[PDB]
Amino acid sequence: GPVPSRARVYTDVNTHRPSEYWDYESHVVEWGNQDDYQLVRKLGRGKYSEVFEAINITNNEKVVVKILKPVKKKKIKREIKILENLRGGPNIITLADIVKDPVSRTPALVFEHVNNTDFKQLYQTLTDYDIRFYMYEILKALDYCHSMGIMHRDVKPHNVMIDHEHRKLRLIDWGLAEFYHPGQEYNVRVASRYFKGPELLVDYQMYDYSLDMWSLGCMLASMIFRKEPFFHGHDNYDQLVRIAKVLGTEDLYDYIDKYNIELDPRFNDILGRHSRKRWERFVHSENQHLVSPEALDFLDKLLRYDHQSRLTAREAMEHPYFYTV
Repeated sequence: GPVPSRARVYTDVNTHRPSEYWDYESHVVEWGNQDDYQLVRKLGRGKYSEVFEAINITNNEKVVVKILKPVKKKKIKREIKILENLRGGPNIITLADIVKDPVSRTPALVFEHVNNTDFKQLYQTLTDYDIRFYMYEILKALDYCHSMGIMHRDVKPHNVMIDHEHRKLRLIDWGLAEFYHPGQEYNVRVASRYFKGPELLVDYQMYDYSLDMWSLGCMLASMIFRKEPFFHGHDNYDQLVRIAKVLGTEDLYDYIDKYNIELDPRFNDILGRHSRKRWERFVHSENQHLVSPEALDFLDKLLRYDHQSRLTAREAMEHPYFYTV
């Protein structure tokens, strides 16, 4: 069978905590009354959620309300517990209340207000310093949630709210997040296609916090190179091919041999043979003001097939790329 793996950092943080911390199924949710809130406008729509801007009528404060389509109770309980545990953490969205509609009884999570500058409008005005600053802000959130024994598992631009005017970053949508247990096999059907780490695409279940570091590297590559998404797969199998076209097929075979991963037969005719590309190739006139030797060295240390070889969030925070922040 496949070779077992464990996180290089915060490996046993959950093992040493009481069951109440990670045992979300046994968590007692106290569902409040939705009447304290009035819906104002739609902010976004997810697979099983709808997000609204709302007003708390008891204090005239704007809030964000996430209305959940209750397809699985275990998933709702998991998200709430994680949110509760992370509550107050740096750059983590803040759970304010848990409410249900007195009539439809549809579950809803109430968050402290979060503003978001449009990504296209931000993309054009971003400087090398802004990328470093915001990347450091996301690392604070990731090092914290990893230190709290949690993996986000859905790191992507749409889950990173940035209010550029106030220089505020919030990591949102903890609905796919999970508690890390050393040696636990996880479902690989997580994260958005473009941000899926090689471990998910090769069906290697014993992954850890390093999955979030791959996702972060994808966002950084798209930001510094002005190429959204950086790895543009058309399906989950093609996603691995788009990674292989940049990282090469040699290091992919070394990764699958190291962990004794059995590659699905669907890869045989599509992988091909690809050389490892130099990061400098993606540099052009339109993106050179965001690229530097430090940025490329940092990216090279995040975007590695081997999840064990990737920088941890704490190691990433000590990289020369962040000396100016």
